Amino acid sequence: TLNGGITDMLTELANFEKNVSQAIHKYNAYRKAASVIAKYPHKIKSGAEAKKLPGVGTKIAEKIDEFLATGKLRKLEKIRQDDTSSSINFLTRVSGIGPSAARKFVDEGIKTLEDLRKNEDKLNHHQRIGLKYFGDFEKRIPREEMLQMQDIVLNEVKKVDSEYIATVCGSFRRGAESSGDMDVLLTHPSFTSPKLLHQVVEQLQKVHFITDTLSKGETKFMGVCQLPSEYPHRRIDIRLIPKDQYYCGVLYFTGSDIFNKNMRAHAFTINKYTIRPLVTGVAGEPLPVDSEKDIFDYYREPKDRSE
DNA sequence: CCGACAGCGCATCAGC
DNA sequence: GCTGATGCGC
DNA sequence: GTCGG
Ligand SMILES: O=c1ccn([C@H]2C[C@H](O)[C@@H](COP(=O)(O)NP(=O)(O)OP(=O)(O)O)O2)c(=O)[nH]1
Ligand SMILES: [Cl-]
Ligand SMILES: [Cl-]
Ligand SMILES: [Mg+2]
Ligand code: NA
Ligand code: NA
Repeated sequence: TLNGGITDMLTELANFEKNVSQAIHKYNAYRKAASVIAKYPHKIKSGAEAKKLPGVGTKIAEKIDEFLATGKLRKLEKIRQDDTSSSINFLTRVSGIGPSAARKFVDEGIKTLEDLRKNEDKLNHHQRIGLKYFGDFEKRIPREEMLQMQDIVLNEVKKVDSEYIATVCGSFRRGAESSGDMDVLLTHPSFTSPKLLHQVVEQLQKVHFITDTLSKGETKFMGVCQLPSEYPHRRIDIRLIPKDQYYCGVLYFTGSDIFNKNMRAHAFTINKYTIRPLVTGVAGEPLPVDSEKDIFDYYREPKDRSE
């Protein structure tokens, strides 16, 4: 909020690079710069000042100078009024429509949500669902609803087989007051490093909790769910992970992104699967893990895992 | 100067 | 029909 | 776009 003008500018630049220019690394550069500035506890008076922050270089410092002196960015104002670029950028807000699809659509005169509605045959299954729940997917989920959603998931999972273990991770596990989606990690003692995932998904569809499917395989389900009453439709992912790699998965999918990076950087090598020792760099076999604390013993409650 | 910049499952396409 | 590449979300 | 070897 203290430098919201600058961070919004950088975020807008970020999106354009990712969505229109298809330059993912420049997207991430702008985001990294936006993040380090948003955490900066002073009102920025110059680009030179911001330049001192890691992730802010010459080009962004120059842009900040323009923004501070004029209250805007010339090229950013031009991009906003550009029909092609703004349409491409907007279409990517539809889940399933990335930079490639967005560009192709705009190339053939398809630029709006209404245009998408008139051209259903040109959309794949995922994109049709993204279109259908466009507004709902951009809503956040209050913790109270997440709790009700957790109630349903844990209940139905245990009814299928009481030996399943299910954990809602992500921001919810970190105790966030709101969440963007629901991330569920699933395991079963019969699965280590059968159709375990299918049976869970089917039961959730049976009680009319899961309403649509974006993608589904033996280890990962991505779909849509809805609380009964009208509640917005929500995004839910369910991952089946081997029992012996469960808690590494729980750690990884709990977050936050900043905490995860800082944890393995201050670590051994830690990925989503295992933790293995490193010698000349030759990684050994995975270490035995039966809890989150074991990783730390090689502690931070989820409540404080922002960094 | 110049390469890194995370890594994975699934859906779908390109090539054969 | 197949294998591998690409797009996509996250 | 920025960083760092
Ligand atoms: O690009 C990504 C994003 C997330 N992840 C993992 C790490 C993260 O902790 C986990 C949860 O992703 P969310 O984007 O769902 N993080 P959070 O769930 O904590 O934010 P929200 O409440 O917005 O989902 O998925 C990746 O591996 N790659
Ligand atoms: Cl790039
Ligand atoms: Cl591994
Ligand atoms: Mg989440
Ligand atoms: Na800097
Ligand atoms: Na999209």
